[PDB]
Amino acid sequence: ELSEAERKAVQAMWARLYANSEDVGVAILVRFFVNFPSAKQYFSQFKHMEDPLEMERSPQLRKHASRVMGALNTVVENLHDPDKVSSVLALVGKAHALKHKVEPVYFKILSGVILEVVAEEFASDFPPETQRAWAKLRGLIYSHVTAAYKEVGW
Amino acid sequence: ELSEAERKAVQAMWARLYANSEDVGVAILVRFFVNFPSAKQYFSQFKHMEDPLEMERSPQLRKHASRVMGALNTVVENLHDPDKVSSVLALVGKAHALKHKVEPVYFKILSGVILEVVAEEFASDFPPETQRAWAKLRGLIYSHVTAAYKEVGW
Ligand code: HEM
Ligand code: HEM
Repeated sequence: ELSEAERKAVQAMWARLYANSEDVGVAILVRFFVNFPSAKQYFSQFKHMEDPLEMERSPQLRKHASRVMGALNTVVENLHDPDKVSSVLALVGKAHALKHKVEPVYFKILSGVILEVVAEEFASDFPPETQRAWAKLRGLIYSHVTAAYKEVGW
Repeated sequence: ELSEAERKAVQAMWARLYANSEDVGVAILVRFFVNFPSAKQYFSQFKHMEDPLEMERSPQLRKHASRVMGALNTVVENLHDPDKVSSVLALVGKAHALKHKVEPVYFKILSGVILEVVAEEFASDFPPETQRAWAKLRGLIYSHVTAAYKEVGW
C-alpha cells in the first residue's frame, strides 16, 4: 500500500534514526517500559526495574533495542520487495506468539511510542507526506504481525 | 494503596496543571489521537482528522478534554476518600463499557499518554518520588476502571 515517494520518505527518515541506532532504540524502549510498565513483564532480566537511568544501562534492555532496530531496518530496506517484508514480519509475529507469548496489542502500543519519539527527535524532517508514509508502515507492521498470530492459533 | 506524602505530591503537581487544564487536556487528547489513530473510531466528528492543529479546534475533541480533566480533578481532590475516588472511576468505566462501547485497553493507553505529558510539563523538576506517586495514581485509575468492565460482563 506504500507509494514510491512514501517508501523513499520512510527510508530517508529511518536513515537518520538508525544513524544513532542504539541511542534511539533505547530511548524508544525506555519510554515504552516507563509509560507501560506492564510490557516489561515479558522480560525476565528487567521486569523489576523502575528507574529509567537503570533501564538506560540494563543488559537485556539494550539487547532488545539493538535487535529490534535491526529487524525493523530489515523491513525498511526491503520495502521495494513486499515478499521480503511479509516473510520478516511473520517471523517476528510467530516468534512473539510462541517464544515470548506476548499479547499482540503491545505491538500497537510500541508503534505509538516509536511514532512520538520520531516526532520529537525529527520534527523538522517530518512533513505531512512522511507522517503518512510512517503511519502506513505502522499499520502494515501491525497487520502482518496480527495475521501471523492468527495463523498460529491465539 | 497510596501514601500521604504521595497524595500531596500528586495534588501539588495537578493544581499547577489545572490552572491551565484547557490546553493540558487538549494537549493530552491530541497526542493520544495522533499516536493512536484507532482511538478515533469512537468519535464521529473529528476522526477524519490527521493534523494536530485541526484536532485542537474540534469541539467534540475539546468537550471530551474537559470531561477528562474534570473527572480526573475530582479523583485528585478526593484522594483522602478512597471510597469516593473508587466510585467516580467505576462510573467512568461502567459508562464507557456500556454506553460508549470502548475497549478497556485504550484506558491503559490514554493513561500512558497522560503520564508522558505530565512528565514533559514538569521536566525541570520531576524527581523519582513524584514520578512514582503519579505511576501509583495511574495504575489505580486503570485497575479500578478495569474492575468495572469485569463487573458488567466484559
Ligand atoms: C516492531 C515490533 C518488534 C520487533 C521488531 C521485535 C523484535 C525482537 C527481536 C528481533 C527479538 C530477538 C529474537 C526473538 O527473541 O524472537 C525480540 C525479543 C523479545 N521481544 Fe520483541 N520485537 C517487537 C515487539 C515486541 C513487544 C511489543 C514486546 C512486548 C513487551 C516484545 C517482547 C519481547 C521479548 C520478551 C523478547 C525476549 C527477549 C529475550 O529473551 O532476551 N517485543 N524482539
Ligand atoms: C480517564 C479516562 C477517561 C475519562 C475520565 C473520560 C470521561 C468521559 C466523560 C465524563 C464523558 C461524557 C459522557 C459521560 O458522562 O460518560 C466522556 C465521553 C466519551 N468518551 Fe471518555 N473518558 C476517558 C477515556 C476515554 C477513552 C480512552 C475513550 C476512547 C478510546 C473514550 C471515549 C469516549 C466517547 C466515544 C465519549 C462520547 C462521545 C460523544 O458523543 O461526545 N473515553 N468521557
